[PDB]
Amino acid sequence: SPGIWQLDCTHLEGKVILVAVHVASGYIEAEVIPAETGQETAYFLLKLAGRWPVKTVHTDNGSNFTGATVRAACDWAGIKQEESMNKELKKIIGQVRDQAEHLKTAVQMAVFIHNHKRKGYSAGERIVDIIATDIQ
Amino acid sequence: SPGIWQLDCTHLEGKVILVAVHVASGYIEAEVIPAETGQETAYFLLKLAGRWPVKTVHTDNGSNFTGATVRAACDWAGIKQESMNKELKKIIGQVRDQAEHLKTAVQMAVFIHNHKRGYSAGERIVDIIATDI
Ligand SMILES: OC[C@@H]1COc2ccccc2C1
Ligand SMILES: OC[C@@H]1COc2ccccc2C1
Ligand SMILES: [Cl-]
Ligand SMILES: [Cl-]
Repeated sequence: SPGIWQLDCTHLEGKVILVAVHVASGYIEAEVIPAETGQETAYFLLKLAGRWPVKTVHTDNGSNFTGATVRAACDWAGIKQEESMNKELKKIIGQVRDQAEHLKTAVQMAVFIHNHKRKGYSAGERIVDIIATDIQ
Repeated sequence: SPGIWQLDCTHLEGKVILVAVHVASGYIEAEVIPAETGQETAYFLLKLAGRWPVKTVHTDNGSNFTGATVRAACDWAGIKQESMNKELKKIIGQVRDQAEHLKTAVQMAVFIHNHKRGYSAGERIVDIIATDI
C-alpha cells in the first residue's frame, strides 16, 4: 500500500539515526537526531508526513512512541500505527564517511545514493510511480 | 519543467528559514537553519537533491552560494545554478502558538501547504515527475 512506511532507528558513532522506508518502493528518508526521545521522534514524523502521503507507520513500538507529544503529532498529521537497509545504508555511510566532517552529511550522501541507485528503476522513480498510480 | 526548484531565504524571530519550491507544482521543502552560511546551504541542497530529482536550482545568488562547500555539494549532486511563499509565513502565523519551537511551526506549515486542496501541491509534484519518467 502507497501510504505505508516503516521507521527504525540505528546508532552510529554515539548518535541516533532515524530511517523511514517507504515499504513498497524502498525509498528512504533518514536523519541524525540528538536523542531518541518522544519530542525528536514526533518532529521527524511531522516532517515526513508534510512531504509524502503517510497513512500508516510501522515502528518498533519502543519508549519514544508512548508519550503525549508523539501521539499528538500522529493524531494531527492523520497517521496511524499498526532489515537489509539499516545494513546497506550503513554500508553506504561507510563508503562516504571520510568525505564529510559530520556524520549528518555522510547520512544525507547515503540517502542520495540509496534513492538514485538504478540496479530498471531507482527507489525515487518507484515511489513517485506508485503514488501517481494511486492518485489516478 | 520537472527538475527546476527555486530556493529562497526568509527570516523570522531571529532565525533563518530556507524555502525550496518546486516551480511547476508549488510543492515546498523548508527548514529552519542556525545560520545563512555556505555549509548550511550546501547541506540543505544535499538533503533536497537526495529526495527529489533536482536538476537546476534558481537562488538569489548571494554570499552563501559563492563558497567551496556549496559549489562542491552541487557538483557532487549534479545540480546546476542557472505566491507559494507569502502564504507560508501566514500559515506559520496561524500555527505558531501550538508549537514551542519555530522549527515545529515551520514543519506544520510545510504539511498544510503541501496537502491543501482539485489537486494538492503534493499530488501535482508526483504527477509531474511520474509523467516525465
Ligand atoms: O500537536 C502536535 C503538533 C504537531 O506536531 C508536533 C511535533 C513535534 C512537537 C510538537 C508538535 C505539535
Ligand atoms: O563534497 C560535497 C559533499 C556533498 O555535500 C556536502 C554538503 C555539505 C558539506 C559537505 C558536503 C560534501
Ligand atoms: Cl525508534
Ligand atoms: Cl539564501
